[PDB]
Amino acid sequence: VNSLSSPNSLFTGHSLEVGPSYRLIMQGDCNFVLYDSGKPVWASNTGGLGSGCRLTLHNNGNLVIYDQSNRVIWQTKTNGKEDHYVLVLQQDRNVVIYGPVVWATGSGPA
Amino acid sequence: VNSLSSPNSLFTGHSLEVGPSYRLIMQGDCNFVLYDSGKPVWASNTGGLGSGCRLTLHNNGNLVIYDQSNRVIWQTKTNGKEDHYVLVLQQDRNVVIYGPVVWATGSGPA
Ligand SMILES: OC[C@H]1O[C@H](O[C@@H]2[C@H](O)[C@@H](O)O[C@H](CO)[C@H]2O)[C@@H](O)[C@@H](O)[C@@H]1O
Ligand SMILES: OC[C@H]1O[C@H](O[C@@H]2[C@H](O)[C@@H](O)O[C@H](CO)[C@H]2O)[C@@H](O)[C@@H](O)[C@@H]1O
Repeated sequence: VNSLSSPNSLFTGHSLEVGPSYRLIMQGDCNFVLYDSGKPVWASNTGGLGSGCRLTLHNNGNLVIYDQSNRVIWQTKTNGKEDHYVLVLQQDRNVVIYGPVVWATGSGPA
Repeated sequence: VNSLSSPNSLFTGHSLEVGPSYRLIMQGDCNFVLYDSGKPVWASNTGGLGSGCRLTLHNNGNLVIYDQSNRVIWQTKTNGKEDHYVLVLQQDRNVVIYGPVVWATGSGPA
């Protein structure tokens, strides 16, 4: 999967991936990093600032990293209209937050 | 991959997938269908209306299916602000168009 929809989280050790070289991972050392064939090309630069951290995209568009103590250690500060948003690791290697909802099939949640 | 970012297209026979059971495919018979473990649960209902068809998400948020003759055979008619949008097959099985851009790492296009 290469997307994370609000208000869900990407937990410790989990990643968004776009084969065969792109991996955006919420690391166990709290750093949120994008690797291109093993080389880090973007990151929140929060390594060592915690453990058991998670990445959460909120229903207002704000992206945040919480540590084990459930505290904020990094955020995009993009507080907009209450709706639904999505974070996407794209095939062009860009990582983007899109929203609000424009249209939906309604085939889910199911 | 389970997303399509504007202004790109999903060409004939190609799909967005969220393992292990969700498959959203632009079929060779021009129908755009979402299958859950082989069972169709949503579709544009455009089968038989063309061949060599493609699904395109525009930079204004409109989602369209063009036939081989490059004509419109189905669309969401969601014409909004000029920016960038994304179509996503979610793990909760919903298919959603999100936009405009809220934030981006700028790690792409690369
Ligand atoms: O509409 C797109 C939206 O659908 C699902 O969210 C639900 C809808 O917003 C609506 O049915 O209200 C529900 C809460 O009562 C809400 O969960 C999800 O698939 C969501 O991700 C999607 O953006
Ligand atoms: O900003 C998010 C956006 O980035 C990339 O699109 C580019 C930007 O809009 C900006 O750099 O202008 C470019 C055209 O001059 C445009 O391509 C893509 O990654 C896009 O999908 C993403 O939404």
